[PDB]
Amino acid sequence: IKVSRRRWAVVLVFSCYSMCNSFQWIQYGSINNIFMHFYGVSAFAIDWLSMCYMLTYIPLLLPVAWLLEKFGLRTIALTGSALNCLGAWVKLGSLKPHLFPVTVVGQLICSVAQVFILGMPSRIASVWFGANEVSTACSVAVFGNQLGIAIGFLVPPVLVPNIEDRDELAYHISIMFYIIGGVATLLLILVIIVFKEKPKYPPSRAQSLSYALTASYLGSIARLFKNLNFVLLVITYGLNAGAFYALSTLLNRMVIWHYPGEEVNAGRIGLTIVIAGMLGAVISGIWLDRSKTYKETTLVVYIMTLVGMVVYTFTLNLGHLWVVFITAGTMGFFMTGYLPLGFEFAVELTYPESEGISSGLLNISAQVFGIIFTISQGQIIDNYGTKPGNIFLCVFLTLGAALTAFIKADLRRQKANKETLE
Ligand SMILES: C[N+](C)(C)CCO
Repeated sequence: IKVSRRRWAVVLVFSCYSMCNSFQWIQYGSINNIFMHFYGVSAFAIDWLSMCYMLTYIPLLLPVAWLLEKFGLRTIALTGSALNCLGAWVKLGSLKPHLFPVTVVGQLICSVAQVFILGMPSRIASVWFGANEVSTACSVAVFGNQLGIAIGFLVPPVLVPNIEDRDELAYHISIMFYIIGGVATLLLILVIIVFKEKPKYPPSRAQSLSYALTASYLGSIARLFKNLNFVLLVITYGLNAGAFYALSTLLNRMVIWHYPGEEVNAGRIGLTIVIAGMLGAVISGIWLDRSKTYKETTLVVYIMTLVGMVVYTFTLNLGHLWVVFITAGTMGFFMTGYLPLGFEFAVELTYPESEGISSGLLNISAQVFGIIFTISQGQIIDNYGTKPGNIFLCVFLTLGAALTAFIKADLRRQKANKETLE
């Protein structure tokens, strides 16, 4: 058993094109106010580009899990990157006001690329890393996806100003499409040369035993719903992660609703939410490494998310840009930091079930509730304004906060750990 230098190269290249793919998810959402003008469509149409990532994940996750089990790690890496690259190049042919379905086709291809991407941050961690480095590698791969949202918020409004000239607008969006298409192609070329089917030597004793050994997905998902505590977590995780998806997808229509212009700052706020959550996730992760208070920390963070969501809901109105930056970062510290926290707490209640099944069902719950939230809050924003849409998120987070309080600390991994110790 030996570890290899290439393990980091695989992580960064995956994290780079996972960042690239998550760039394309919010690519339209981060500059939603302008893509409305370019294609001449209503708001609900553009969020579907971010929502088609969410709608496609639900039915195709199980077939993609089947593909990974047969064709291995590398083919999913190539297929995810190639579809991300192909979807990026397709968007070049959509640079006209009358070619909106073309970018939908391209975004669907990128959305079909996501199921090959979000499923294997933890999968790469087990294949390439030793036991102590799995949690470090898994975080970096996941934070790469989050960094894509942050970079996908900051960059697109810098490249594309708000201009009503259709032809100059087509010119700037082309540059973003060219860079993202160029970056995806470069990453695809990198994926071809650095990704390998298997390491040279097994990286850990756990991985070596897996290779030496070598239940089903249908059986695992069936037994998981027996655990009431896990069922409660899935509903609450979807209530929180789905709220973040709706908040980030609709962030343009609310920040620019009260602040005309300020597309570049609205991207920074989106970056601030994601970046603060990245800092908040690390703090919570290290805190759990010493305290192991998985239930108490999760409930406090969920409550702090509710207070963070409530405070941002009522501070968005006064019109002070800096206070919106502070509370969005304060909310993101807990709301975005909960996203990796929920996966860690899910393994607590589901050990020894594999992380893939637990993360996948939480991912489905995030997609399902995100779509419900995005559609509903989108209709609430149009019909009743931005604050009721945010309060609508607060109500479900209040329900999520109350529901998490009834979750019992059935930390079966902790029981298993102390059983091995004694
Ligand atoms: C998971 N993302 C936020 C990257 C897209 C929605 O599924």
